[PDB]
Amino acid sequence: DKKQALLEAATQAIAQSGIAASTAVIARNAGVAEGTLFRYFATKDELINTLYLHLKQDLCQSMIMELDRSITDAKMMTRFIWNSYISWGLNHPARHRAIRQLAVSEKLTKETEQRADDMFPELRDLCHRSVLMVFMSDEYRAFGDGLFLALAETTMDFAARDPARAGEYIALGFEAMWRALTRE
Amino acid sequence: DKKQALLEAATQAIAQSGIAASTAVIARNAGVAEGTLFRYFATKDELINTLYLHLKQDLCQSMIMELDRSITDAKMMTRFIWNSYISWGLNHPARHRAIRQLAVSEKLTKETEQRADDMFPELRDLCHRSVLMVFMSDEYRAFGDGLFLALAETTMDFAARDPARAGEYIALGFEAMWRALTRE
Ligand SMILES: COc1ccc2cc3[n+](cc2c1OC)CCc1cc2c(cc1-3)OCO2
Ligand SMILES: COc1ccc2cc3[n+](cc2c1OC)CCc1cc2c(cc1-3)OCO2
Repeated sequence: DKKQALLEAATQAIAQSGIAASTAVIARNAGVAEGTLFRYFATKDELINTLYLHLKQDLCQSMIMELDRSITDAKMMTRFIWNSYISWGLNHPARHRAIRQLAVSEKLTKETEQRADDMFPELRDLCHRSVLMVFMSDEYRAFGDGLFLALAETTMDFAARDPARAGEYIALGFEAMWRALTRE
Repeated sequence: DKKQALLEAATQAIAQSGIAASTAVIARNAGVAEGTLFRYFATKDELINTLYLHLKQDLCQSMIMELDRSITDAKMMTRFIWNSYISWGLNHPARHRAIRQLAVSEKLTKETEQRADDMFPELRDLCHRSVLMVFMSDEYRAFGDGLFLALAETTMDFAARDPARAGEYIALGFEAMWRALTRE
């Protein structure tokens, strides 16, 4: 049961300090010895990769469970998914900060990236139809993700601070993201 | 001197933490007692607002010296301002970090903001022409700044980590920002 405590602790630490977060802090907060952290995860980077797959799985599971097959318009379907990402981040502030920091950390392996894209094949294919070509490229994909996550985190933040207008920020946010990242 | 020094530390501290940077840590990092801090600054708040004009000055002062003055195309001029914001951010990481948190802090007085519109009358009139009218409203102005900043900061992160492509990043950042916030 310690693995899960380590994951949850590293989720909290990274959400607060990014990938600079200390393994000693993560281990202690999970109620285990740093030496024990390292027996579950031979390297810090190994912890980073597993954590990312774990969080990505969670987020994906949540978007799949809200996915309405009746929606048939492509942009409308992209909006309902943005909404899900957003309410997911609203329900789990730490998980989203962590995921945002992990996703753009350059410490994710090729196989990790692959194994993550192949979790929700149809959601992956959807996004990829609308996304600007350069944001699909091996050189700039990582940056397109970065742009998407900065936009969703700001939307999350404004929604959380002033909930009376949450749905307005989420909607304005989606419309900003859609013009920024998608093709004509 | 301890007045400016109490602003250096302030910048660092807010760069590390956030608007909640301990007014107590800011003190020793000036070589003074905490009560000395509150002597220069009525409250924590006034310190926030005062530092914000301070960092805004330095940013805008860097941003004014690069102004060509004779450019017509609104997008083109925005592009130089954006280019300037990023350089200043890459050159002064701590400062950008503090200005960034203060801008969305919600603690800046309206008076403080009107002081900012008075520092760079070339941007206020520029936004008054290109920016979606929703993001100029009073309810959504701060959101629209929050989205510009997130997008600028992401472009900066990627530019700093990958200098070989800093120019592509900056260029992709500006165009995503411009589609997100401006008229069609
Ligand atoms: C959790 O990480 C995520 C999660 C969600 C993501 C969703 C998107 N991107 C990265 C992902 C990001 O990458 C890390 C990149 C570009 C993009 C364009 C889009 C879109 C969604 C996305 O909808 C319409 O156009
Ligand atoms: C803090 O200082 C800065 C730095 C520069 C800024 C430039 C802009 N904004 C905030 C400022 C930010 O603070 C809000 C907000 C919105 C905006 C829309 C735009 C734009 C520029 C800006 O060009 C086209 O559409």
